[PDB]
Amino acid sequence: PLSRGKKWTEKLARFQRSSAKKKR
Repeated sequence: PLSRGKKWTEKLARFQRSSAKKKR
């Protein structure tokens, strides 16, 4: 589950946007 450190995803949840909203 969090053996990944998704707390980081928070940053991508904010930066991954680059592709997170490929059709926004």
